[PDB]
Amino acid sequence: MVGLIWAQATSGVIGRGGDIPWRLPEDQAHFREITMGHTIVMGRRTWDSLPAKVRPLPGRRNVVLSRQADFMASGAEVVGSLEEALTSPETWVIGGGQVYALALPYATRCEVTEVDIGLPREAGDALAPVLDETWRGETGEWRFSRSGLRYRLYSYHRS
Amino acid sequence: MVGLIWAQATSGVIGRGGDIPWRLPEDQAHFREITMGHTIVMGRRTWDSLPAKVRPLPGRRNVVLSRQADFMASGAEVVGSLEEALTSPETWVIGGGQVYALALPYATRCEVTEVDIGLPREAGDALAPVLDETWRGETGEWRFSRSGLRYRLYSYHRS
Amino acid sequence: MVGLIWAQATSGVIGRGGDIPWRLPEDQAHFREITMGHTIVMGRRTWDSLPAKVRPLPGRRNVVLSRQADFMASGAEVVGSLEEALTSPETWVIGGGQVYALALPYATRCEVTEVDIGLPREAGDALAPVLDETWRGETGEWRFSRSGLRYRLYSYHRS
Amino acid sequence: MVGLIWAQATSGVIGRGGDIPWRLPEDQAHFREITMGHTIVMGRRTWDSLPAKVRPLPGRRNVVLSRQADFMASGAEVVGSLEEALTSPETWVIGGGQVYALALPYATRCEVTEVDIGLPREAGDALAPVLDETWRGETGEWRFSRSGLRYRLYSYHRS
Ligand SMILES: NC(=O)C1=CN([C@@H]2O[C@H](COP(=O)(O)OP(=O)(O)OC[C@H]3O[C@@H](n4cnc5c(N)ncnc54)[C@H](OP(=O)(O)O)[C@@H]3O)[C@@H](O)[C@H]2O)C=CC1
Ligand SMILES: NC(=O)C1=CN([C@@H]2O[C@H](COP(=O)(O)OP(=O)(O)OC[C@H]3O[C@@H](n4cnc5c(N)ncnc54)[C@H](OP(=O)(O)O)[C@@H]3O)[C@@H](O)[C@H]2O)C=CC1
Ligand SMILES: NC(=O)C1=CN([C@@H]2O[C@H](COP(=O)(O)OP(=O)(O)OC[C@H]3O[C@@H](n4cnc5c(N)ncnc54)[C@H](OP(=O)(O)O)[C@@H]3O)[C@@H](O)[C@H]2O)C=CC1
Ligand SMILES: NC(=O)C1=CN([C@@H]2O[C@H](COP(=O)(O)OP(=O)(O)OC[C@H]3O[C@@H](n4cnc5c(N)ncnc54)[C@H](OP(=O)(O)O)[C@@H]3O)[C@@H](O)[C@H]2O)C=CC1
Ligand SMILES: CCc1nc(N)nc(N)c1C#CCc1cc(-c2ccc(C(=O)O)cc2)ccc1OC
Ligand SMILES: CCc1nc(N)nc(N)c1C#CCc1cc(-c2ccc(C(=O)O)cc2)ccc1OC
Ligand SMILES: CCc1nc(N)nc(N)c1C#CCc1cc(-c2ccc(C(=O)O)cc2)ccc1OC
Ligand SMILES: CCc1nc(N)nc(N)c1C#CCc1cc(-c2ccc(C(=O)O)cc2)ccc1OC
Repeated sequence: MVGLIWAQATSGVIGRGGDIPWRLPEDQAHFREITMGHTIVMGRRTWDSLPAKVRPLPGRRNVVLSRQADFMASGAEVVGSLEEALTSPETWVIGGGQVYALALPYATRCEVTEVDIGLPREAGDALAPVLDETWRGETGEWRFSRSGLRYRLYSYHRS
Repeated sequence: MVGLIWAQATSGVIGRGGDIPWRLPEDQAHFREITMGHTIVMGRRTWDSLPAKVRPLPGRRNVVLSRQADFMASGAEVVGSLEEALTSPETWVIGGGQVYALALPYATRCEVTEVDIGLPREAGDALAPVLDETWRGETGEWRFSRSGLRYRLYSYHRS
Repeated sequence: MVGLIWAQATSGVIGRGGDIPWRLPEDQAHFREITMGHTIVMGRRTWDSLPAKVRPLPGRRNVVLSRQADFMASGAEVVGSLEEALTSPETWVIGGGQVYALALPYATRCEVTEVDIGLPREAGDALAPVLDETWRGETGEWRFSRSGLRYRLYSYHRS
Repeated sequence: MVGLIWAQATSGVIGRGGDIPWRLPEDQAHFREITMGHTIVMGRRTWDSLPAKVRPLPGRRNVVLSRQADFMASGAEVVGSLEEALTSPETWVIGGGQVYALALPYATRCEVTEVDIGLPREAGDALAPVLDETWRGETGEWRFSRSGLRYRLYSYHRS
């Protein structure tokens, strides 16, 4: 099973200037609970954007995709291709517009957080993958972040 | 398949003052059995620690990590990076607190010997890596050494 | 008795870019009629959106909800929690999509103005709370303002 | 009208370790049909034990009892006393041994699901209230669950 997990603004924006352009502790919680105890796969830019304190992410097998000869990622496994990255029976892809796009054909689950903020796409943004009719989903109830953000969870699957 | 194999006191101590701080022939025999005929990888200080009589370890392809590029290890292969070292399909990492920690993300097997002795950690000790919940393990029965060391075997795996 | 009072487009939009996206003096008169001489509760953003001319709103006890421990609201009562805000026996919760959603469980009345204008929801809009079957309603007759927009009043109650 | 609704093993056990110690979808459907569109009242521990996706329970006015003035229950009404909680003309008390025991004197209906499983009481279990002879009752016919659980419904009343 390969799953994708991401958080997006309604626009589809997931990253900008090497960071996630909102703060949502509830989503961090959600992400940790899905991914804990499992192999996680991320592109190297996502690895760079991890806060130093949680790089590598604790309690997970961190796998970092890089097309660069000897990229160094202390505490993670660096691999050079998707075939090498996607071999664990429960794999969560967490990381990168580029790596979402490339790994999606291998995926049978998506766990999506939608954040209800106005955030129009800009050139160079990292974007969420667009899901087609092969997928079926369930939509969760809208909620308010205990800070103020409105957000909701989606769970998609295909067989 | 990259595997780790080590022997630790209950405390996690695997090395002190450049040597293993206990005597256990049965563990030596277990180590020999697992590693014979395979590629073994060790850090440079583990190489220095090998008794001269078995440096390099016979019947194994000895691979030594150093970032001293011109380092000389007669009878072994010296490499300067982890990716250079971990390319044999059955690889056993045998050697070093540091190299265990750095190689662990690449590993899907751990073969552990626990030695039931009181040996509290001291600053500068080499330590065994701590395994998180990505692993499943089987615990062997306690037994006594050729003399009276109580010891156990563990086998850990993840996929 | 806690009540909510709001005006929405048919779409459910009540605010955009910090302002109410329509002009309707008849609604303003309805609002003052209902709230005059009572305690009103609003979120900080709604307080900020009040025209300076009527901030605080005259003839009502203005209560403002803020998570900012030090927030200043001259002429209003700043409180840090919902419990502290909803203590008056007749309380009218006035704007704020956030504060509407959070106060709704405490409420037994809703006084709603619906504005018949095409105004599709956009990301980050403030939205009216959606009312479930715990509520009973009464619908008022459609009418035109001297403006040019159709509106009508709803009155909702539960015990 | 205050009613109690609960599901119990034959032994009286309704909760253990923060959860209901069985799965019975048919009971969930039964609970939903009785409580939908009404006020529901629950102790704080029952609130915590709700699956996050149905917290608060949809289509019902959720009321949570806590001896904490501070306590926060997003999407629910937190109250500090029984008198504050039981003021709706149709109230269903849904939760927890201690709120069952405390609210029972206010109640004139009980809707009970009995689950035919061997589940002896353990210290600290949450238990169903004991019904004395003030009540009259009707017993439903035994049914097998779609999973294979044997359960039946009881309806109790007093005036
Ligand atoms: N909101 C969310 O849920 C998340 C948001 N983000 C945001 O996403 C942004 C980063 O996404 P992005 O910029 O697209 O970069 P990625 O994080 O996707 O990593 C991209 C890099 O991974 C390497 N890579 C990708 N695919 C392969 C492959 N198939 N084989 C080998 N190497 C590969 C590439 O190397 P080369 O360039 O050599 O091809 C590329 O440089 C950041 O802003 C981050 O904060 C990150 C994670 C989740
Ligand atoms: N009980 C057991 O099962 C075992 C115990 N031991 C004990 O462990 C101790 C050795 O532990 P340690 O001191 O950690 O020995 P090491 O694993 O540290 O050998 C370390 C060497 O590997 C090279 N190296 C340094 N940084 C990196 C890097 N970032 N990536 C790759 N290679 C690198 C360097 O060689 P250079 O310095 O030349 O650059 C470094 O000094 C000894 O006391 C030994 O007896 C050893 C094996 C098993
Ligand atoms: N059409 C209508 O009927 C009305 C429409 N509106 C529109 O609504 C929009 C603003 O609504 P919205 O954006 O939802 O923000 P709100 O007006 O609901 O106020 C939100 C703020 O309330 C504060 N707060 C403190 N504690 C709490 C708490 N426990 N629960 C909730 N809020 C708390 C925070 O302020 P801090 O950040 O200081 O902590 C938070 O940012 C504006 O566009 C306004 O014009 C406004 C009024 C009526
Ligand atoms: N099988 C079934 O039908 C059901 C089973 N359950 C199970 O029941 C168990 C929980 O029941 P229980 O442990 O008895 O806890 P409760 O759910 O009864 O809630 C107890 C809490 O309610 C608050 N409370 C109780 N009495 C008062 C009062 N008089 N005034 C103010 N606050 C009050 C306190 O909250 P604070 O501590 O914040 O002061 C107290 O800790 C769980 O295992 C749950 O899964 C729950 C519902 C139905
Ligand atoms: C929490 C963000 C997130 N949400 C969802 N739904 N899917 C994702 N794939 C990511 C992601 C990511 C990368 C990332 C992780 C984290 C992070 C920090 C701590 C923990 C944890 O303690 O478990 C997890 C993720 C922080 C920042 C960050 O990018 C800047
Ligand atoms: C036997 C020690 C050991 N046990 C386990 N379970 N895992 C390990 N990785 C090592 C190790 C090591 C390094 C080392 C090997 C040996 C050794 C000696 C003989 C043989 C052999 O005959 O095969 C193998 C290793 C001796 C000393 C020594 O450190 C000082
Ligand atoms: C009159 C708008 C309104 N209608 C209903 N039915 N329910 C509400 N809760 C609000 C409201 C509100 C907050 C608010 C009041 C006003 C307002 C402004 C001016 C005057 C006045 O000058 O008379 C009165 C109210 C303006 C903006 C505004 O949010 C942006
Ligand atoms: C179905 C459980 C139940 N049965 C009966 N006969 N009486 C009760 N009071 C409760 C209860 C309760 C709390 C609770 C509700 C639910 C639940 C989930 C969904 C729905 C729904 O969709 O309506 C309702 C209750 C799930 C778990 C749970 O405790 C762990």
